[PDB]
Amino acid sequence: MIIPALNLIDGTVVRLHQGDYARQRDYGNDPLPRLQDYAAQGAGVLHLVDLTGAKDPAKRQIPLIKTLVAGVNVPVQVGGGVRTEEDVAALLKAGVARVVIASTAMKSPDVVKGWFERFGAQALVLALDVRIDEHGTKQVAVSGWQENSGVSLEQLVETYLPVGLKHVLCTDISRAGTLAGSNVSLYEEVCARYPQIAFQSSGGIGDIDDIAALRGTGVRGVIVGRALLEGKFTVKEAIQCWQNVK
Ligand SMILES: NC(=O)c1ncn([C@@H]2O[C@H](COP(=O)(O)O)[C@@H](O)[C@H]2O)c1/N=C/N[C@@H]1O[C@H](COP(=O)(O)O)[C@@H](O)[C@H]1O
Repeated sequence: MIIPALNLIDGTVVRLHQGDYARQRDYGNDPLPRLQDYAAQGAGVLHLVDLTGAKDPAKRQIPLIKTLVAGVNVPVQVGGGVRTEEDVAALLKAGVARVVIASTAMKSPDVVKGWFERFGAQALVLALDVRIDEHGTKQVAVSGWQENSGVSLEQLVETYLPVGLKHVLCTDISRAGTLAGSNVSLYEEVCARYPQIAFQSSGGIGDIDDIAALRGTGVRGVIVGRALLEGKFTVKEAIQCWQNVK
C-alpha cells in the first residue's frame, strides 16, 4: 500500500534533505487539508513525523497531532519523540492506529519489549532508519537521525522478533528527501531475510517508476513524502501503480 507522509516542524509541513534539520524546504502550515486530499485520492494509511519532537521530545506537537488524526477517516501512524509507555498509550487513545518508534527501541530494549507486551505488535512500528557504510553495515540512526547508534538493522530486528515484532519502517537516510529513488536492493534483501515482517520502504521516491521498481521486493508499504509535496505524481497515480505491480 502507498503511505503518504507528512513531516512537521512547529506546525509547518517540511522536507529535510537526508533528514538534515539544517536543510529544510517549507510547504505551508496547513497539513490537515493536505492529508484530507490524500485520503480523498484513496490513501489507505497516512504517516506523520513530529520532527520537532524527534529533535526534542520535550517539544512534541501533541495538540496538532491529535487534530490531524481526528481530521481524517483513515488509519494514521505517528512517530517522532515517543519515549515512554505513557506516550504510546496517549497516542493510541487519541485514535492513532500505530505508534512508530526508533530511539527508545535501540536505547532501552527491555523497556520496549514491555511495550510490545502491553500494546501488542499490531500497534507498534519499529523504525530502523539506516546509514549504510562502505562495508555494507546498515547502522541504525536515532535521536532524529542526529546520532549513529552503532547497532545494525538486523541486530534490532532480532532483538524484537521474539516478542512478536511485525511492522518495520526502514529508511535509507541517504535517499530521504532527495528524489533519487528508493534503495531497491536494501528492501529486496531485508524482506527476503524476514518474511514474517511487514516492511515499509521509505526515502527517495522521485517518480512513478521509482514506485514500480519496488514491486518485486516484498515490501508491504511504500512511504512517499517529498514527491507528493512537489506534485511529481498524484496519490491516485501512485496507488494505481502499486495495485497493478502486485
Ligand atoms: N531527521 C529525520 O528526518 C527524522 N528523524 C526521525 N524521523 C522519524 O521519526 C520517527 C522516530 O522517532 P524517534 O522514536 O527516534 O523519536 C520515525 O518515524 C523516523 O523515521 C525522521 N523522519 C523524517 N521523515 C521521513 O523521511 C522519509 C522521507 O521520504 P521521502 O520524502 O519520500 O524521500 C519518510 O519516511 C519521512 O516520514
